[PDB]
Amino acid sequence: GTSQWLRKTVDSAAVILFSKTTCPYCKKVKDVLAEAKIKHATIELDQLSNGSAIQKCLASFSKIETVPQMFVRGKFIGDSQTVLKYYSNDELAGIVNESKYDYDLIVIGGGSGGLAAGKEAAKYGAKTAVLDYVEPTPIGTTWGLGGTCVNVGCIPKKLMHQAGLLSHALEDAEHFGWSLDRSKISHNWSTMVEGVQSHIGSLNWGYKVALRDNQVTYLNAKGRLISPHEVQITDKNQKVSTITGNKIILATGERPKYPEIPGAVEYGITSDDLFSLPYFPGKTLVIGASYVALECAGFLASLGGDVTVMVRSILLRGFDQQMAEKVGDYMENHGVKFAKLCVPDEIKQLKVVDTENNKPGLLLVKGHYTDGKKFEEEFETVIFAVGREPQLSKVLCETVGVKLDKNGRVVCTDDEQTTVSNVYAIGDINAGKPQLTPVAIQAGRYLARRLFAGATELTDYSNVATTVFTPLEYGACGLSEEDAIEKYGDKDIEVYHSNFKPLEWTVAHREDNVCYMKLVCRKSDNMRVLGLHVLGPNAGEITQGYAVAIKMGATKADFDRTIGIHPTCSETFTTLHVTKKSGVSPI
Amino acid sequence: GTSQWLRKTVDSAAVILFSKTTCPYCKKVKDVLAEAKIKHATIELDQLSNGSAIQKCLASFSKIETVPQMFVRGKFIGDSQTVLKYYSNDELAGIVNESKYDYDLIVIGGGSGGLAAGKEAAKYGAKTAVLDYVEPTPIGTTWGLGGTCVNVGCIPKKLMHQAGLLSHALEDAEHFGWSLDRSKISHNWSTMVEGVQSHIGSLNWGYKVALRDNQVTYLNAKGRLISPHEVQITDKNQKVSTITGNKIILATGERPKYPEIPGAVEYGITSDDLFSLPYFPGKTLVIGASYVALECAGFLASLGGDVTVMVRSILLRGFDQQMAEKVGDYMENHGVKFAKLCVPDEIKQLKVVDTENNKPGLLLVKGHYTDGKKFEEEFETVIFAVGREPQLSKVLCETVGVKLDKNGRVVCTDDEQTTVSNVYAIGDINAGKPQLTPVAIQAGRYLARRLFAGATELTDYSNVATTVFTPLEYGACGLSEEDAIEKYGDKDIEVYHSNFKPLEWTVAHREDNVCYMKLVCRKSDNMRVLGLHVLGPNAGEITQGYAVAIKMGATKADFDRTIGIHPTCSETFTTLHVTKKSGVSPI
Ligand SMILES: Cc1cc2nc3c(=O)[nH]c(=O)nc-3n(C[C@H](O)[C@H](O)[C@H](O)COP(=O)(O)OP(=O)(O)OC[C@H]3O[C@@H](n4cnc5c(N)ncnc54)[C@H](O)[C@@H]3O)c2cc1C
Ligand SMILES: Cc1cc2nc3c(=O)[nH]c(=O)nc-3n(C[C@H](O)[C@H](O)[C@H](O)COP(=O)(O)OP(=O)(O)OC[C@H]3O[C@@H](n4cnc5c(N)ncnc54)[C@H](O)[C@@H]3O)c2cc1C
Ligand SMILES: O=S(=O)(O)C[C@H](O)CN1CCN(CCO)CC1
Ligand SMILES: O=S(=O)(O)C[C@H](O)CN1CCN(CCO)CC1
Ligand SMILES: O=C(O)c1ccc2cccnc2n1
Ligand SMILES: O=C(O)c1ccc2cccnc2n1
Ligand code: NA
Ligand code: NA
Repeated sequence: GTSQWLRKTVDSAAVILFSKTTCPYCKKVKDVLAEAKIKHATIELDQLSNGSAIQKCLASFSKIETVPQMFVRGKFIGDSQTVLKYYSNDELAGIVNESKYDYDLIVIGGGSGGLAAGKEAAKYGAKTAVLDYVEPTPIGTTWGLGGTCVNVGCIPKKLMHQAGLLSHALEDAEHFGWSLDRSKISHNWSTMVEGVQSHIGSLNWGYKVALRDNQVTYLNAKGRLISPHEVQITDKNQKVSTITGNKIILATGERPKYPEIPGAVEYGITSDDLFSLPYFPGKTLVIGASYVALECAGFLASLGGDVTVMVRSILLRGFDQQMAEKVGDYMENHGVKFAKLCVPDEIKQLKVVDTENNKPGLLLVKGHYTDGKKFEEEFETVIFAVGREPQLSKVLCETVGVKLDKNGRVVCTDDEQTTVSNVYAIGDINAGKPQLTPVAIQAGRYLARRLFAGATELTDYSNVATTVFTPLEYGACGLSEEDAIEKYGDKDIEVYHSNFKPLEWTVAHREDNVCYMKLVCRKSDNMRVLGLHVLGPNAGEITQGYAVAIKMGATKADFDRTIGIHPTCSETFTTLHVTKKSGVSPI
Repeated sequence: GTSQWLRKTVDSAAVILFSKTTCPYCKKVKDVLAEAKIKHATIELDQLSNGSAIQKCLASFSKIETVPQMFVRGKFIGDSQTVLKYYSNDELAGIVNESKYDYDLIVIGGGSGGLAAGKEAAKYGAKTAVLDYVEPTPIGTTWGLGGTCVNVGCIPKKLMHQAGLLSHALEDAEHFGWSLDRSKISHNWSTMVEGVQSHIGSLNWGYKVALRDNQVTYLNAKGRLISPHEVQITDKNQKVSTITGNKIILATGERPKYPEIPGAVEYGITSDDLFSLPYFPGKTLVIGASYVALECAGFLASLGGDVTVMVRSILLRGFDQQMAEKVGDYMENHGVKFAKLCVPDEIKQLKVVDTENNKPGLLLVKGHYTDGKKFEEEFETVIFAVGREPQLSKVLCETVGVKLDKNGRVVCTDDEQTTVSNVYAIGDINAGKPQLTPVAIQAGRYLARRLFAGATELTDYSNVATTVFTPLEYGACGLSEEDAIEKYGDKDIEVYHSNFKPLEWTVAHREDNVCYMKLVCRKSDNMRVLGLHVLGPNAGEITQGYAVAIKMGATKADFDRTIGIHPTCSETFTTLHVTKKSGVSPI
C-alpha cells in the first residue's frame, strides 16, 4: 500500500520535493529553493527501503518517473527545467504561494502542542497560523503565549517546587558546615513570583519570536471552527473575521474545574491564579488530591505556609496507591495537614483581598467529614485543584462534526485525526491520552511531519513516564502494581523493591527508609518490567532514562546486568533483590 | 558441556542442595537445614532449561538420579534419608563443617569488592574470612572497615561535593525569595569533616555488624598469599599466623601515587588524607588532572578555598575530551585556577602543620611551565592526585604464580580467575577493568555466586556508566566521541548534541548554553547509541537509567520515541535533533 501513502503525502504537503541523495539535477532544485528561501519537505527515495516503488507510483501524479519532482499542495510543479524556469521567470514565488485557503495549517491553541505542531509545520513549507487566547479566570488572571505548562503549569510549578526544596537545602547546609541559622531565614513570596513571572515573561516573548522567525502568523484571538476549513477569530477589539485553512489542529487544552458550591468561583482560586498571585496565600486550604493539589500544597508548606489538603476519597487517583500513600505520608510528616474524607459545602468571605498591602483576604470554609463531624475552619486562601476540563463548546459548533467523548474531549484515531478528516486534535483535549507537555509536543511535531513531510511515525502514548513534583518527588513509568496485578493476576506479577537513603540525607540527618523504589515485573514474560516507581529526590532525572529501556522491553535481568553509578539514588535499580511475595523487609 | 558445569559447581560449592520446586522429599531436607540454620545454595532443576541432563549427570557424583541430593565441598552427603539421619543422630553439623581448609573463602581486602564477595559467599554456606588492613599514609592517616570508597573515596567525596553544591544553593535561595545574604555566610571545614567522618564511622560499624551477622570472620590483619591455599596474616600485635582457604579472592584495591620529587611524601597529602583532614586545606595546589584532582579541587573551591590545579598535559585523560574541556572551563569560570602545562620540581616546607589551632602549614612549590617560565608559588596544602597503583608485592610472593600485568594488576580471565586456579581477583587490582565501586561489588557478588551456588552469569564490564562529580557533574556511558570515531571512522559516526539550561538556573540567573549533552551514534548500525555524555546537575541520576537502554542496544530512534518527563534536564535526550556534521548551533 505504498500507493496510499503517496496519495496522502502529495495531497496534504504544502511544498515537497522528491529527490535522491547523490543526484545532480535534484541538487540544482534544492540550491534554487534555498536561495529563494522556499521551505519544503524533502523525501530521499535513495534512502527509503521502498523508494523504487514510490518513484514509479509517483508517475500517477506527475506523469513522470524521474527525480527531482516538486509538488505544491497536491499539485505537480515540474522537473528541474520547469522549476528553474518558474524561478528565472520570477514566477516561482507565486507558484508555491497558490492555495485555496489562507493557510495550510491553522493551529487553534498556542500551548505546548499547538506551538510545537505549528513550528514544525512551517519547517516544511506549511503556511501556518497559530491562534492563542487566554480567557481570564474569574478574578481576572491572564497571561501571554505558551500554554498551560509555560504560564500556569510545569514551569512555575517546578520553580516554586524548587524554591520549596531550598528550604531543606538551607536546613542541610548547617550540617554540611555552612554558618547559617535556618530559624532566622524567611521567604518572601512576592520576590519569588516576580522571578518566576520574569522567566515566564521571557518564554512568552521567546515563543512570539520563534513564530515570527519561522514565518508563522501569530494571532492573539479566540478561534472558532465553524466549518471544516473555516476558523472564525475574535480579536482583542471584539472584531470578528474568518480565516481558511487546509489542515486544522485543535490544541486548546483545558482549564481548572470549580466545584459547584457557593463562594468557590467568587472567593477561591485555582492553579491558574496561584503562580502569579501578588500576595502570599497564607493559611491555605487546597481542595483536591491529585498531582496539582499535592504539588501546590507541598511548596506552599515548604515556603512557610500553614497548608491543609482536603481529600474526598484518596490521594492520586489512578496512580500506584502505595506510592501515593508514601507521598502523602511524607507531606503529612513535613507540615501539610490532611483533612481526610471531607467535602466542602460553602465558602463564606470574611475579608476582601487587600489590594493595598498585597495581603490575602480571609475565608470561612464550611464542610463535613464523612463521619458526620462538621468541618468549619478559617483560611486566607482556598485553592481548588479538583480536576481540569476541556472548553470545546467555545471552540467548536457541533455543526462541524468533531466527535467528543462524554468528557468533552475530542475522539481521535491513533494519528490524532478527528471525525472530520482535515481536523486533528493534540494535547490535553485528545481523549484518553496522558495530559503532559512532552506528549503534546511529540504528538504535535510528529503530526506536523506526517501532514507536510510524508512521515509515517505515529506518537507512542504507551508507558509514558511521569514525575509528581511533590516535596518528595515520585517518578513512575508503566503500570501501577495494582494495575499489573489486575491485568495479569497476582501470581504472574513479581515486585522487587527497596528502601534507600540519599547519601545527602546522611549528614543532613533526614529519614531512613522513607525513599523507596520498586520494579513491577511479569513472571511469565521473562520478568518484563511492567512498571517502575521511585519516591526520592530528583525522581524526574532518575526515571527518564529508564523510560527508554522500558519502551525497549527491558526485563529485570536487563537492570541487574547494568552496573550502577555510585553514589546515586538511581543506582538502587541495578541491585534490586528483595521481592514482595517473600515478605522480606525492603529496609 | 553441562557435564563440566556440574563438575565445577559440585567441587567448589561449600554446601549445595539439588532439588525441584514442587518436591515432597526435597522440602523435607530444606526444613531440616533451616531449623539447624545451615546455609546452602539450592539449584532447582525444575526451573532449569537443561535440568533433565543435570539430574542424570548428577549420578556421576552421587551414584543416584533422584532429588534431593546434598553435597558438601565436592562430596555427596546423601538423599533425604541419609540427611534426616545425620541430623537425628546430631552429626549433621559436623558433616557440613568438614573441610581440608579453615575456610571455603578467604577474601584479602575489606573494601567494595571484598566485602560484597564475602557477604554473598556466606549466603550460600561458604565458611568465609574477610581480611582488611589499612596501611597508614605517610602522615599517619588510617581508617576502619569498608575500603577506598567508604572511607576516602565515593562517600566522603560526594558528601564534600554536596557541601560544595550548597554554596550555589545558598546563592540561589535569594533569587527564589529566601532572605539570606550569601556574602555573610562562611563554611567551617571541621564541622563538615566531623559529619562526614561520623557517617563513615557508622559505615565502618555497619560492615563489621553485617559480617558478624552473616557468620563471616572479620580479621583486621594484613593478609599475604604464600601458597595457593595458605594466607599469612599479621595482626595488630605483629603476631604472624597462617590460615588456609579453598578459594581465595584478592581484593586489595590501590592507593594514591606520589610523584618522585623532594618534599612530596613529607609535606604534601593525597585523597587518603583529605577527607579526614583536621584543618581546612586553605590555599591549595592540586597536582593532577583526572577525576580525583578535579573533584577535590571543585569542592575545595566551592567551600571558599583558593584552589589551583596543576595540569601536566590534559584534563581527564581517557575521557571524552570535549566534555573534559567543558568540565574544566566551568571550574575555571567558578574559581579554580589552572596552571596549564606545568610539572612540579620540589616542595619546600615553610610552616609545620599547626596541630594546636588545627591550621595548615605552608609550602613553597617550585615548578616550571613548559614554555620555560618558572613556577614558584606558596600553598598551604599540596594534594597529589596523579593516579593510583596496586600494592600487590605486599600481598603476594611471586612464588605463588599470580601473573601481574606491567602495571602490577592481576591478569584475570573473564570470570576473574587468576593464573592460580583457586585464586581470583576483583576490583581495582583486576587488570583492565573500570575502577569503580559498583563494578567491584558486582564482580564480587557474581563471582561468589559462581563458586558456591553454581551460577554462570559473568560480570559485564562493557559500557559501564560513570559520573565525574566535579562542580558541574559529567555523566557518561559508552565511548567518547574520539574513540567511536577512531573505532569506526568519522564517516560512520553521527553525533547528536544540544546545550540545555536547568529550569532551576533561570530564576537563579546561572549560565545559558553551559550544560550540554550528546549522543554518539553509529550510522551503519541503525544509529546505535555508542556513547552518551551529559554535563549538568545530577548527571549521575540522569545517566544511570540510560545505561540500561545502552546495554540493551538502544538506538537514536529508541530515544526519540520515548517521551520526555517535563521539566527535567534528562528529557533533553528524548528530543535531540542537531547533529555535528551539520554545523548547526547546539544552543
Ligand atoms: C498546575 C499544572 C501543573 C502541570 N505540571 C506538568 C509537569 O510538571 N509535566 C508535564 O508534562 N505536564 C504538566 N502539566 C500539564 C501540561 O501543562 C499540559 O499537558 C500541557 O500544557 C498541554 O498542552 P496543550 O497544547 O495540549 O494545552 P495548553 O498548554 O493548555 O494550550 C492551549 C492554548 O490554547 C488556548 N485556547 C483555548 N481555547 C482557545 C480558543 N478558542 N482559541 C484560541 N486559543 C484557545 C488556551 O488558553 C491555551 O493558551 C501541568 C498542568 C497544570 C494545570
Ligand atoms: C577519591 C576517590 C574517589 C572515588 N569516587 C568514586 C565514585 O564516585 N564512584 C565509583 O564507582 N568509584 C569511586 N572511586 C573508586 C572506588 O573507591 C574503588 O573502585 C573501589 O573502592 C574499589 O573496591 P576494591 O575492593 O577493589 O578496593 P578497596 O575499596 O580499596 O578495598 C581494598 C581493601 O583491602 C585493603 N588491603 C590492601 N592490602 C591488603 C592486605 N595485604 N591485606 C588486607 N587488606 C589489604 C585495603 O587497605 C582496603 O581496605 C573513588 C576512589 C578514590 C581514591
Ligand atoms: O501506557 S499506559 O496507558 O499504561 C501509561 C501512559 O503511557 C502514561 N500514563 C501516565 C500516568 N497516568 C496516570 C498515573 O499513573 C496514566 C497515563
Ligand atoms: O565498554 S568500555 O570499555 O568501552 C567502558 C567501560 O565499560 C567503563 N569505562 C568507564 C570510563 N573509563 C574511562 C573514561 O571514559 C573507561 C572504562
Ligand atoms: O493524564 C495523565 O495520566 C497524567 C497527566 C498529568 C500527570 C502529571 C503528573 C503525574 N501523572 C500525570 N498523569
Ligand atoms: O577505570 C576507569 O576507567 C575509571 C575509574 C574511575 C572513574 C571515576 C569517574 C569517572 N570515570 C572513571 N573511570
Ligand atoms: Na491544558
Ligand atoms: Na582501591
